[PDB]
Amino acid sequence: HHHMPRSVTADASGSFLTLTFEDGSESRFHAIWLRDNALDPETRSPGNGQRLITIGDIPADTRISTALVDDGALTVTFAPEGKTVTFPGKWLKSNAYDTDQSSEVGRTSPDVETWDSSQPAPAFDWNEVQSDPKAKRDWLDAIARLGFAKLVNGPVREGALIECASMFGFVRETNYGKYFEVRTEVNPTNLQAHTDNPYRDPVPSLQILYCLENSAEGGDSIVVDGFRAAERLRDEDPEGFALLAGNPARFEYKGSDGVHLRARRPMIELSPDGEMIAIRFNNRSSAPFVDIPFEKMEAYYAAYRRLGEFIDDPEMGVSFKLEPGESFIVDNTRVLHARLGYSGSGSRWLQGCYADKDGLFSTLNVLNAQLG
Amino acid sequence: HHMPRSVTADASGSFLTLTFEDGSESRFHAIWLRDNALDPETRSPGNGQRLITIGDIPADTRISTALVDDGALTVTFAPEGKTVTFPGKWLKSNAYDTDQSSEVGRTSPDVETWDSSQPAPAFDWNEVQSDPKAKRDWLDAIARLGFAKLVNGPVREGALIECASMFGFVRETNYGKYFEVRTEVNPTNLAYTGLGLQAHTDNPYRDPVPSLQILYCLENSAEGGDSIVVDGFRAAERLRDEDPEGFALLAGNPARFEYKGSDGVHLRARRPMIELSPDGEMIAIRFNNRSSAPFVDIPFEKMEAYYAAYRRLGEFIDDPEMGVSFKLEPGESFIVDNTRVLHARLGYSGSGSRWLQGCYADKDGLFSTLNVLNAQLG
Ligand SMILES: C[N+](C)(C)CCP(=O)(O)O
Ligand SMILES: O=C(O)CCC(=O)C(=O)O
Ligand SMILES: [Fe+2]
Ligand SMILES: [Fe+2]
Repeated sequence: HHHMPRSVTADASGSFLTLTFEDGSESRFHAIWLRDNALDPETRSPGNGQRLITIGDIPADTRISTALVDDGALTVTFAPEGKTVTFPGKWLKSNAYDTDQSSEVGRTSPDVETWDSSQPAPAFDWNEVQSDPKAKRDWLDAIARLGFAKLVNGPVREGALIECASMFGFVRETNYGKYFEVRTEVNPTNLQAHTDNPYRDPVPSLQILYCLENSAEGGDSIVVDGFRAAERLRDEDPEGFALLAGNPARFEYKGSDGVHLRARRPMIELSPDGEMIAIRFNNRSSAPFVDIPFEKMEAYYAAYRRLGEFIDDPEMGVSFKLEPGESFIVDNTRVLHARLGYSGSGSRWLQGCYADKDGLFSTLNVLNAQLG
Repeated sequence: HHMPRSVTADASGSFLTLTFEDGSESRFHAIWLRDNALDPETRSPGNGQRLITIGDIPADTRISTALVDDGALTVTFAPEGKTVTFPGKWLKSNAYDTDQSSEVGRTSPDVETWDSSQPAPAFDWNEVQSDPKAKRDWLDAIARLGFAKLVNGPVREGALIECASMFGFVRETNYGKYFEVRTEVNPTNLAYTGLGLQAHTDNPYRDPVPSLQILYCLENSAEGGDSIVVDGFRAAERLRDEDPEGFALLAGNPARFEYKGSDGVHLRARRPMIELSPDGEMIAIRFNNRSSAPFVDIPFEKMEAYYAAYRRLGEFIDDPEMGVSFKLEPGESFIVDNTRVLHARLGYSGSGSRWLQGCYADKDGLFSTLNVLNAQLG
């Protein structure tokens, strides 16, 4: 009834129509938008959903000739083509644009929930996510909503992290390989939270860390929600937030290992309509900020410092241990990671790799369709 | 020019003003200079990585003294009592008090736009893999121009992967490590048909978008099947200059993209057709008629004007004077910066067969390979 069309009027111009639903709500649709979004077999390929026409193919003077609501659907005929198409009621309501578009600068998407140290680490079973699609769905949904999740009871096997990535997507291969070794000896001698690779564009969007061996005390993994840090800055200091979102920083890795990577991106990235979409924060690979005008540099640095203070706040960190066979994924466009200090001697062997979020969301979409 | 003549410090100690030998002035803040110190306690000698956090620098950091000497600036910071030296060349190269352009929709200084008046740049398969100069020049052409042909290559399946391996790494996707561009029954995508394709960037429904694409010819014996490339930055520039409001609509509102071409895949993205940096520099173009999804993020009162701007951009992209056209022969390929340069093909039919192979790679690898080659060759 929210989605059941009742009636329609076409404007005298034919430039738009106004659809009334059974609950009394109205939604206006332009002729050009309706024509471009026609769902019939000659606009959208039945076999693959690809649109068969370009914007150039649609006559510039396209108008609604006539329209009618009947049996839960809208019939519309366009001029000058003479093309008649029908739209289900549910589709029109779901794809409506005649609505109040939220414009709040720095807002998070409704699909994510921000967190601090009160958030327990989401934890899922390695075997369950492979054999139970509901478990797999919930695992990937946790990564989508919260930006991280643990996988426990996995195999103590080299390269197992690559198998984890392959459950939903594909590894971003780099000059270090499809995965890399993180070996640590801790002894008396003795042998900040960040996002990885802000000097890569596009940034690798997921990171996996997988434990094979751990005999050292302490050194718990920590995750910090970049969106929560940014939210706190926005609420306290909107001008400071605007500075970090409104000017690009520079990142560079120029090692002796034959990799020289640079990127020009802001530390807080917004969509053009103000939604917070990414965080880049890494002290080790920050490079000279050449793009910020002189008049803003002092205040930019003050805001940068303040963001760092929120990131350094121990009340923001979620900490956990990785036993052999355990791993975690972070959304590397949002959630920062680090570890706590070691409190005892021993050895550690982790493996690390990157994967991409587009594959994760596709797999999640496919699972939601299969389960719903 | 990069030789410092003299320096003054502000009363607060918050910045200094450096005057060079050509009369030019550049101001540098105390905090920015301290944060960019090049000494072994701020930057690693081994890899150049920064050894401090922003929190480690005292909040009241200020210039206690500054002097010019031997073509360099020596500065002491309070309260650390830390003295560092910056070469004049470094200060000039990394200056931010430069009156940076705020022209909305300007391109990066490192790119050069083009239309049909420039013939396609071409490089040789054997030369780029055997001569480091040729490799550098090839990769640098892709970096600057967003497009290059690689000719005289082998007529061998999977040769495009060897091409990718010359500079970087394959972005493997749902479509495969590489994909077969040929007519398929029950096609999952109109790329796999005999139909002509409007100029487009691949996978605007994928976030992150693949940043490079390789297209490699094995057979092209049918009538038609010509390749065309269009510089999306040139198209965007033309819209910017002709119609500022239209340009602003396409840069300032997200579009939607969606691919659901078979069971087992559902890719969606929410990104503008013209992506700008927050300071107005052009970053990326996303344009693909086949996978543009319903635009739900544009206010009702702006939708008609948005569509008019979209139409106009399409007219620039379809303009034959913007397209660089060629027909690939067996063993020839090209690479596009898939964030910038659009590609197209004319439909094909009749006697003959067409078989291209395609894959994605990433620019970060290309830039690293190029950067390393530039260090080694000069
Ligand atoms: C891999 N592919 C079928 C060539 C993609 C074409 P797009 O859907 O990106 O236009
Ligand atoms: O067939 C061609 O020349 C190009 C097809 C294409 O656009 C693609 O494979 O992405
Ligand atoms: Fe890391
Ligand atoms: Fe394509």
